[PDB]
Amino acid sequence: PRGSHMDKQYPVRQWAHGADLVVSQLEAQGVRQVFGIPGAKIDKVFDSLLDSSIRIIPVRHEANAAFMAAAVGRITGKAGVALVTSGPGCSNLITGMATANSEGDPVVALGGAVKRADKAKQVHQSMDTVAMFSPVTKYAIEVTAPDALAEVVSNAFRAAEQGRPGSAFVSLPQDVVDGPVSGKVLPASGAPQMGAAPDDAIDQVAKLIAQAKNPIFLLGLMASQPENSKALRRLLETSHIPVTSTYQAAGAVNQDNFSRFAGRVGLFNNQAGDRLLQLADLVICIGYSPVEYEPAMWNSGNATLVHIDVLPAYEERNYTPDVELVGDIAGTLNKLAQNIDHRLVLSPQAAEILRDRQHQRELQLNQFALHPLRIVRAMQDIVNSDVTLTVDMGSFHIWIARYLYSFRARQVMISNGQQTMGVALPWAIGAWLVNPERKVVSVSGDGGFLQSSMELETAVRLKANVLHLIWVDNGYNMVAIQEEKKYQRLSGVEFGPMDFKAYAESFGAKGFAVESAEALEPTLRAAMDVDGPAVVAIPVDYRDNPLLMGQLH
Amino acid sequence: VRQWAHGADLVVSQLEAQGVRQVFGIPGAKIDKVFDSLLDSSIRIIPVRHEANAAFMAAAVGRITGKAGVALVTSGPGCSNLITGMATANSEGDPVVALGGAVKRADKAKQVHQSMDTVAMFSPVTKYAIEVTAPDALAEVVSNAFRAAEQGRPGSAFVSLPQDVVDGPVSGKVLPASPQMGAAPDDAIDQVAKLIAQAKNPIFLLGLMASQPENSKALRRLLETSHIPVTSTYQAAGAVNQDNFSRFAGRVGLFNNQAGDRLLQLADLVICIGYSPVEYEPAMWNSGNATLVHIDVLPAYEERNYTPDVELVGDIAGTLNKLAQNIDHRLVLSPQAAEILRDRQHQRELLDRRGAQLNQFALHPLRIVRAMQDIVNSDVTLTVDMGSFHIWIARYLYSFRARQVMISNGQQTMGVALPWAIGAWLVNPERKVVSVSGDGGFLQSSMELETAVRLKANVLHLIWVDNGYNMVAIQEEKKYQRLSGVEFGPMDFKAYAESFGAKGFAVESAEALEPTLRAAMDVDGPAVVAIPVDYRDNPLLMGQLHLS
Amino acid sequence: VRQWAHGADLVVSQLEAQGVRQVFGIPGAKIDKVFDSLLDSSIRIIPVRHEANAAFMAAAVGRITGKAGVALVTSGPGCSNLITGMATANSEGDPVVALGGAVKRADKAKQVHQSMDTVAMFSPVTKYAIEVTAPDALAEVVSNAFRAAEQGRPGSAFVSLPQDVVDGPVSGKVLPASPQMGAAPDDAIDQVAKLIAQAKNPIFLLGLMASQPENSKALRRLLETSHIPVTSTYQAAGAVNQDNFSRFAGRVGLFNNQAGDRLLQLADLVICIGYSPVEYEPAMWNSGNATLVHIDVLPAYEERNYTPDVELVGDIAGTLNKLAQNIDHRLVLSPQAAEILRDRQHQRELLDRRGAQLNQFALHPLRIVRAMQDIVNSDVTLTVDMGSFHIWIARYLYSFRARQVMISNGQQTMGVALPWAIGAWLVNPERKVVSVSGDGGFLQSSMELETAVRLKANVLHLIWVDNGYNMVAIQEEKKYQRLSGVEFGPMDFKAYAESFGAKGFAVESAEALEPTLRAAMDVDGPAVVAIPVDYRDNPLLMGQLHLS
Ligand SMILES: Cc1ncc(C[n+]2c(/C(O)=C(\F)P(=O)(O)O)sc(CCOP(=O)(O)OP(=O)(O)O)c2C)c(N)n1
Ligand SMILES: Cc1ncc(C[n+]2c(/C(O)=C(\F)P(=O)(O)O)sc(CCOP(=O)(O)OP(=O)(O)O)c2C)c(N)n1
Ligand SMILES: Cc1ncc(C[n+]2c(/C(O)=C(\F)P(=O)(O)O)sc(CCOP(=O)(O)OP(=O)(O)O)c2C)c(N)n1
Ligand SMILES: [Mg+2]
Ligand SMILES: [Mg+2]
Ligand SMILES: [Mg+2]
Ligand SMILES: [Mg+2]
Ligand SMILES: [Mg+2]
Ligand SMILES: [Mg+2]
Ligand SMILES: [Mg+2]
Ligand SMILES: [Mg+2]
Repeated sequence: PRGSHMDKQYPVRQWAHGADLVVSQLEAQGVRQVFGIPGAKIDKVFDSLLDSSIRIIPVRHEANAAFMAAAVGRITGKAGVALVTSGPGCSNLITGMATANSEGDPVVALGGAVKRADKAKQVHQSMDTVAMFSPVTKYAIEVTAPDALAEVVSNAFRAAEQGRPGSAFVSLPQDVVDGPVSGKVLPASGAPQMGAAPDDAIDQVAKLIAQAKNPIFLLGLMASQPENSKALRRLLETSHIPVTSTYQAAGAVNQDNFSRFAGRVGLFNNQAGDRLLQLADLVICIGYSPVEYEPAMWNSGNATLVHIDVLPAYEERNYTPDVELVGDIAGTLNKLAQNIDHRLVLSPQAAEILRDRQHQRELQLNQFALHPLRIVRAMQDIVNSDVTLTVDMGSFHIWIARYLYSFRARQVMISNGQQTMGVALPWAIGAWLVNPERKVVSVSGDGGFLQSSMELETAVRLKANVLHLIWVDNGYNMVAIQEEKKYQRLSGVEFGPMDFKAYAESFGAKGFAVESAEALEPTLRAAMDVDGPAVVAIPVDYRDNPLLMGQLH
Repeated sequence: VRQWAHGADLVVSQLEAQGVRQVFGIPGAKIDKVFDSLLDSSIRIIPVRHEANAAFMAAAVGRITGKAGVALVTSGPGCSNLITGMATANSEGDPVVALGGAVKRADKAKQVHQSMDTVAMFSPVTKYAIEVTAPDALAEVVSNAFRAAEQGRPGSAFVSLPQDVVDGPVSGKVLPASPQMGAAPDDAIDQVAKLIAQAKNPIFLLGLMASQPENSKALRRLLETSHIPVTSTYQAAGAVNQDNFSRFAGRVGLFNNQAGDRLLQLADLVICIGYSPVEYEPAMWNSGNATLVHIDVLPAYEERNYTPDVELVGDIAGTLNKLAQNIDHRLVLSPQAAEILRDRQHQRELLDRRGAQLNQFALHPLRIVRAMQDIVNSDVTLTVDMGSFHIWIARYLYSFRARQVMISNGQQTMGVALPWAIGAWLVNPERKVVSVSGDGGFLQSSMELETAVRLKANVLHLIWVDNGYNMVAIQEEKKYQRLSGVEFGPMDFKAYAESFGAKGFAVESAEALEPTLRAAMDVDGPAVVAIPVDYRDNPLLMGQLHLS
Repeated sequence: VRQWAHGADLVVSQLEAQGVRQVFGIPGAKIDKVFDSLLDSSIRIIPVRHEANAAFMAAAVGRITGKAGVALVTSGPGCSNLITGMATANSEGDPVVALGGAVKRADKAKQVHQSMDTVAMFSPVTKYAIEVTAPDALAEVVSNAFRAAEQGRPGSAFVSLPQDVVDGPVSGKVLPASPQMGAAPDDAIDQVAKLIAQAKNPIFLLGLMASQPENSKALRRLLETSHIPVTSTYQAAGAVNQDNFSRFAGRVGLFNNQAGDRLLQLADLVICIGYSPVEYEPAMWNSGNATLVHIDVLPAYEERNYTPDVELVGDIAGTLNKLAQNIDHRLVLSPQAAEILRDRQHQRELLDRRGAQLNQFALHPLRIVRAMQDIVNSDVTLTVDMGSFHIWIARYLYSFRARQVMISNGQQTMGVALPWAIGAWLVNPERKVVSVSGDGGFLQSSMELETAVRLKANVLHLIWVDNGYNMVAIQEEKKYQRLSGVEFGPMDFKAYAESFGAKGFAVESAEALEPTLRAAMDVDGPAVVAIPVDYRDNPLLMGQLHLS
């Protein structure tokens, strides 16, 4: 019995400090570590964590605690935890929480607050944090009653992890966590046993599949979750309907495990996925929400639209599902699969599109600074199926995204709707903490790098096996391209150079700087063999970038 | 897709697609184009006398049909006058869509008069609140309001319509009405079926969604197959009654001596159907010693005292049907369970107070309750306002044999009865509707008597007249032994009702009660009856309530 | 500092310190302790029949006394029923303090029924909205509400009072009533005095604060010394009238042929007093070719069409007195200025329509306006609701010789007239108050007739009866040439009023209008007169309005 008052594993207790109950609750959630920075208003929670199995990981900027937490969330499926103090401690999380929420990464931030009695006073540091976090979280609440302490924390994890996952924020007044409380821990409740979409609705879609000549699956976030993996593969092998994924579902299906994969859609306007979508007469969306890929960019409207997710569709001018299958995805796809009478025979246009994609991929640039394509090829060599890849935001993101089919990484964190900079390095540290035995490669620009570079100290301190690569152009290039194209002049996109090798070494990490085109691969190969934090500076010639951005939406 | 001349045209066409039969409200310049467009549609315009009542009437339509009732008002005070109505609908789970006018998009930046931030005002009391700032999204936003209102656990939705958007041209199409989820997994149902078999004191706790029309047959199938006892929240008051099910333990929420609470505390297995903790605080009934099963259209809203061991989200009707098909045997009632229900029978026999015609003038509450039971049969809808009478009716709710009873009122809003009845009557005009309120609540919505007369609505409104706010006075009496701001003057309610062109009645004798009510029932149209009441016995009734 | 037994005691003591004479509202359990505590105070309890009207009555008290009127309601619907009232008070600059009950502090976290986020709901329509979460801050928060409401440009304030805070004990003291700023700098005043001397077409634009009682004498001193022409917003409608000042150019805001607008466009110097752009959109009058001077208690709320060349913030009364002392000479009117005012005189002579007794039945609007002017003298307060009659009265506002006129209504809220009058009467009971509304607006607040009868309030309410929402119908007629949702049924308003125990009247003849009104005036207590009106001539009047 979960709600029992006589459970030995989860006893009702007269807690000395609210903080103790909080930490006990976190343990029940299966939290392995917490990221953040302490302060007086929250120090008791940090203190209570000393008496628990949960590991404390001090970061150097709170924003990065949110980033690290998201990486943990995306991989484990259990919410990563950020822990900060009140005022600037909380407000420094807001971008991170927005980044986590938009990508569907489960994150729970516990933020300190002034005492309840000091909230009404015009005192400093009494931010309405709940109001500030609400627009960028699924869940935002302040614990005003000590009795609700365990309840609110449990609800935060539930909001973050269940449904379409997202970030959750909890404000903890100082007097509440320091003062005594009566209550018990709430055991963690898994995903609710939800039903498949209605049978009459499933057979209705099955009929459309048979009568369709260019069907295609559009995969969204929820399609990439583990509990849907087996059901998804079963449906694809039974139907052989082609597939294309959003970047939030980039890892849901690979070309190696499915022949009729049409790549990822979201950035480029000339992907096999897009052509098939425009060509489509029937599009079945799985685990997809319009935010992942604007329907205005791919939905011609000429195709019948089917919606399959754990939530109902949020209808809009370019997204009005003709059929709506709401319920457990795995159960829906399983039922749907049992009603596939025959495998799809591809249309000549459909088959040609997939043929063009493979052939193009099956394809010597000693120019200095390094050509982007040279750097991408070098990255592919060192990043294998035992290596996790994290990608920051910038022009390099587009280059890597363009050749994402040829990367053979275990997992790739690249999806970034908010287009937040500085995410790569913290993502890698978070990813490494989940799988320390494996290596993680992070890549950013010089701009994004310096926004989160302070966590290099955290990496050295953790002995994190992370290799960070920097595409150095000494400017904000992805912005400059747009300015050049629109105004034929630049504004505020140029800055000075740095000795990134010596910079990395001042942290106690291994530094590298590619001073020649021929030294690219040897340097990366060497930096990989380092058992610990390493940074590589890679000068890049972005002169060809305007050609690449023309392939975008 | 069509090139619409006015946004208002697209709005009305969308409403038509939603199956809207009528709209309630009051026009203004900022929204008059929508009113104008309704002239060219099958949709009926029903002018009210106060916007708050448009929301109330809309809720009544929503609760019955399951399709959102529609309120239509102008900007500024037109919108702000809806807020109490919208909050009442939302808390009761009544689907309502309010379309509210707004100043032109260009005048929102100027900060001119009548430019309320209505969306901010409506957000705390609605599922959905939005302003249409892009004409292209006009049809999308309206459809989304109906979906938000009608789907999941239903609620109220608000849409702000700038004048220039509804007046100006727009390109777009109507969105066909669409939600329908499948029953729970077989592996989940067999898991619950196993718990029922191994359980010795099972009990169903019925919440809002268990009372929906689409779940009635499936619910009856499960009760007849399992014979597990039942207790309901007041939001599910009409899901099961004492007369149609033998092991009914009454409704829980108000009284401290209900069979349902005793059975819940006794339970070793509690299956909640369509229930959310907000309907009845788990701190009052959940001992935690029982296995807790959750069946609803949404995942459970977990609380410190509500952590379900099993969680079934999906179609309720399909889930309950399947569950019934896997019940191996009917429940054999435990001695303690049977004793509790036996005690309830004796309790029901004691509350009836066999014989003892109460001769008191002013009329004794129980006398009025008995008189109401006589006139309200299975072909009559009953709507109940808020006050002391609410407690009396709620207590003898087991003995009412009404078609439908609208009484659930978490916000405890007064003045809801009459507008509810007008809304309820409009759904089934051929039938009679009885509304009952106090003198306080009556005058807060009495302006709709003219609307009832205009509609020839077959509504009989009863007034418990004490010339005061009694339900407050009693609480003051027990706490302070003195009254403050609970007394006001008398009125000639007969002439008052007749000034509207409705039939007026006044009970001037205890023996004249039933003849008057019967006479008022035989009126084919609006009729009002004033009933003087002696609330001196109320402290005896309030003692049966939860200290709270 | 004292150890209070109940927070409610401290609240009432604070109210006493604020000089509150009465409170309007309706009690409930969550707030009944404050009602109870008012029994032990000099403060009078005035139960209303709908909370919205408590806010309206409170505003009337505020506008007159300058001290905030007080509304007192319970939680949930008690609070949400105030929102329209509070928005109306705030937009008109009426000081109002609403004390609203709330659930216990412990039940706010549980998310239980009746736990509205009232502060979020009231914020968009108040100067000040706060919930008392710390009992120590109880007296501080109440005082701050009054200060927010009364100081600066006045407005409405809301305070949420959790049940346990007002019921539980508290330690604290009362805060004495405190704001008073000094006149503008001498160097600033001499600067303006210089501009007036060098100007050839100066004009005063009077806004809200110019109409406050404390500024009356100082304003009159400045006008008699300068003889600069004057035009007022409707919020300053009663600051100066045509009868008491020769160079009055009427009120600007509604009509497209006012002397004020012409003089403003002609102006080479515009001195705004107590004015904010919200009162009258600068896009309608500010050509920009004139030097602009700003005199108010706050810095100017600058806008694209309102960037004052000179800015005087401070005590208005002291500023205007000093300014007058530095006017070297009276204005010699320009030929264009004199022509405009001459045109206004001919206009006033044309609107009067010399002779021509209008014999029409139903009664012609101008006939009713003439009849109202006869009965409303300088000892009578006039309150005006919203509708077509509002336009008629507003147009002939120059010919009204009333003590005070409450007509300004930016939100254009209906049903304000009667509650305003009850509130106004309570400040000066020995005097008569006349309220006028339409049949639509009447029934939205008609429930307070019982309250008027209970108070023996000497109020005469007039109803322009057309059995419809006429002001909307006209706009529909011009735009669509057809009507929608603007028609409803008739009523016997005489018997309706009499059912309250008030005096009822019905004008059944054009010749019987004045005798009836005179008879109703002679009634010492509540009286209602129904006046059938022929609005067929209205399109002629609406043509005099700004296209808008
Ligand atoms: C926190 C922040 N600030 C600015 C930006 C702008 N930005 C990018 C972006 O998202 C856009 F420009 P858009 O509005 O078009 O979506 S990408 C980017 C990276 C440039 O610096 P870098 O890291 O050195 O990368 P490269 O020089 O190799 O291109 C910036 C600054 C943002 N995303 N986030
Ligand atoms: C809009 C509004 N205002 C006030 C009330 C307070 N009230 C009742 C109520 O809900 C409580 F007292 P609480 O939440 O604290 O339990 S019930 C009621 C009705 C009294 O007037 P009446 O209609 O004549 O009923 P009786 O005299 O026959 O008892 C009031 C005013 C509220 N609920 N809503
Ligand atoms: C709470 C409420 N509801 C509706 C209205 C609309 N209305 C008027 C109004 O303000 C406009 F039309 P707008 O802002 O667009 O100019 S005036 C009015 C009164 C009509 O009914 P009545 O009282 O009988 O007056 P007459 O028939 O004599 O003209 C209405 C309903 C509103 N202001 N407030
Ligand atoms: Mg949010
Ligand atoms: Mg760069
Ligand atoms: Mg229903
Ligand atoms: Mg909301
Ligand atoms: Mg009563
Ligand atoms: Mg004043
Ligand atoms: Mg505000
Ligand atoms: Mg009218």
